[PDB]
Amino acid sequence: MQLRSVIAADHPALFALWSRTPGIRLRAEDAYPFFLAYLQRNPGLSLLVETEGEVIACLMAGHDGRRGYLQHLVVDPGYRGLGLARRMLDEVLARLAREGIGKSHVFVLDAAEEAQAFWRAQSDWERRKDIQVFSTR
Amino acid sequence: MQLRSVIAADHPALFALWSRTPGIRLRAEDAYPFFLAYLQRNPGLSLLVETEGEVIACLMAGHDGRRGYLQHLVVDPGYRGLGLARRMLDEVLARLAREGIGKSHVFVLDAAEEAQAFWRAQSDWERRKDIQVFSTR
Ligand SMILES: CC(=O)SCCNC(=O)CCNC(=O)[C@H](O)C(C)(C)COP(=O)(O)OP(=O)(O)OC[C@H]1O[C@@H](n2cnc3c(N)ncnc32)[C@H](O)[C@@H]1OP(=O)(O)O
Ligand SMILES: CC(=O)SCCNC(=O)CCNC(=O)[C@H](O)C(C)(C)COP(=O)(O)OP(=O)(O)OC[C@H]1O[C@@H](n2cnc3c(N)ncnc32)[C@H](O)[C@@H]1OP(=O)(O)O
Repeated sequence: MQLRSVIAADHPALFALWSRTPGIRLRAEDAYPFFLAYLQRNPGLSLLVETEGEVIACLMAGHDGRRGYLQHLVVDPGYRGLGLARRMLDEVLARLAREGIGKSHVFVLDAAEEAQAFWRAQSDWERRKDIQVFSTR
Repeated sequence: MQLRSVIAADHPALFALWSRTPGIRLRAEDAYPFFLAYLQRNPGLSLLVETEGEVIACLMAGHDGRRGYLQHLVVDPGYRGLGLARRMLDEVLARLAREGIGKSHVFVLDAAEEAQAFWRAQSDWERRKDIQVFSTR
């Protein structure tokens, strides 16, 4: 079970993982050119776990020079409950802290009941009830 | 009324503007080293307006390779209602779009009644009622 940085050549394996994971919504930004630019901008910040040449978990992460933003946290069903998500999260947050990023955010759809439950259970995170988000249309 | 890119040398003027503007909360990340690293990561994406050698308006912006994030939108009280915030917004969004960033976010405190009113009035933005935000503690 090798934890390592995601690189551009991982795109087919990660896109396949995302595609087969209920609860992960694929969008335009998940396609190769966006992935390539993301990794060039955020090198070493996104992580995956592989075993026997297969990718079994991932966490995409990056920052804007002020805050961290994490996306597409996945552990394959066969490898859940082993602490892999927590392992990736601890490592991403450490790397972000090295780069001067002391606060990070995740966005979770209200309709994603299982994801909400996961994030409410992480004691190092808090659901924000003090802010509104406005986004471009 | 000259609109231009913010550079590192603008820190004293911008910090002074932020400091004298009710509704702008100053934090650690507003100090010079964070500002310097932010501008290196996001060159030309933050803007200011100056007239007669004085900075009268600003908008800080950046991105993580996936989404845009804007903050510290300010127009000096003597120059409000002249479209300066809209001018900066249009230009930042255009520059973000050139960089492949098609969706941007702002976080606005629930208690910030005037800022909420401003953002609700921008027809190119929408208040999100479909997501929860979790942040590191
Ligand atoms: C990425 C976003 O911003 S939202 C999208 C989140 N991802 C998904 O919804 C994809 C589908 N789900 C998954 O891939 C997995 O269920 C994950 C990644 C959420 C969790 O994977 P796991 O292997 O359970 O995580 P891990 O074992 O590291 O969990 C850390 C702790 O969180 C807690 N936890 C995990 N899942 C849940 C849950 N659904 N509800 C409450 N608490 C949970 C557990 O206490 C766990 O400790 P453990 O190791 O003793 O079980
Ligand atoms: C940065 C964030 O994410 S939140 C923090 C926002 N910033 C602040 O609260 C700092 C204090 N406030 C300010 O500096 C200013 O009042 C600003 C920047 C919010 C607005 O400055 P203004 O000079 O009004 O900007 P501008 O004229 O470009 O406003 C655009 C339009 O928004 C609307 N608008 C502006 N302020 C408000 C308001 N308080 N309520 C409702 N609508 C408004 C108007 O329709 C205005 O039309 P106009 O372009 O014809 O003038």
